[PDB]
Amino acid sequence: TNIENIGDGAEVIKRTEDVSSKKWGVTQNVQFDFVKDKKYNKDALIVKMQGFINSRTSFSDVKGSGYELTKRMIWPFQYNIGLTTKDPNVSLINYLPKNKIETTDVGQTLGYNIGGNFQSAPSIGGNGSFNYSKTISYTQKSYVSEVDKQNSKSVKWGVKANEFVTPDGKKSAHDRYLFVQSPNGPTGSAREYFAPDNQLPPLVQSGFNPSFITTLSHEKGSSDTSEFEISYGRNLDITYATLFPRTGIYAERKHNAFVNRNFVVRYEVNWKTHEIKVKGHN
Ligand SMILES: [Cl-]
Ligand SMILES: [Cl-]
Repeated sequence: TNIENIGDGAEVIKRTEDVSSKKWGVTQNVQFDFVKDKKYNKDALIVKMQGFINSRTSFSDVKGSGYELTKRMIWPFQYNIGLTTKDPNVSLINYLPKNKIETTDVGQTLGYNIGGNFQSAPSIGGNGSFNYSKTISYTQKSYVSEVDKQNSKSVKWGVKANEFVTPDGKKSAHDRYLFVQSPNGPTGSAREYFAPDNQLPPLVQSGFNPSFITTLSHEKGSSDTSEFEISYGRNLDITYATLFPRTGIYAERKHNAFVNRNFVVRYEVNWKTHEIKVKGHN
């Protein structure tokens, strides 16, 4: 189940890697599909990036005197998915999502026909008019997807915090009092200073399950192997909630406190032997 006939003297060699990190709280479940097609004089690798990026959300006390009633909530303001390469021989010919998509569910399809013909569709609908297709699918309740950077050598997506449903209407990702609440007593736990799990969406509470694609073209001839990095990470904001007994709760946001905390894995493609292997990581 690692080689598939897609029509003609054309087939797809399916390879997959699974690299994880407890430090970064990330898991890369990538699928590297090589496109073998005599009628298309260029190597092509369809990389489908999946896995899990831990929200890394944490509620805790704040050490130091004068802060006994100041609690801290750390959460992911944005998830980061990206793939960059340096080898001159390689170029990114396509990527999904191609444009900014802000619906709760993201479902797109990358199609391929013999003769090097790729086309994308922002829907997982019909209708098998491709020799081979790969699809992305992920939910982002309260978040928005956008292509931060892109060129022939790299692509980088960002799943940003956008708007959240609250007991009292909507609230933006920049609202300083987002997720804060009085804990019903000064003896209340750190967690009680913030919104309960039922009001927190998956991307905040649990984490994010990425699902992205990007095809790489390669010039046949003394360009035997290429390397590229894949980043899965997040940008974290801090939300401090201080209880003034008998008064109320004072909150303050520290936006972009921990940016670019990413887990970068370096891979190598052996175009000739149609094979993949991990060179290293952080
Ligand atoms: Cl698929
Ligand atoms: Cl209050």
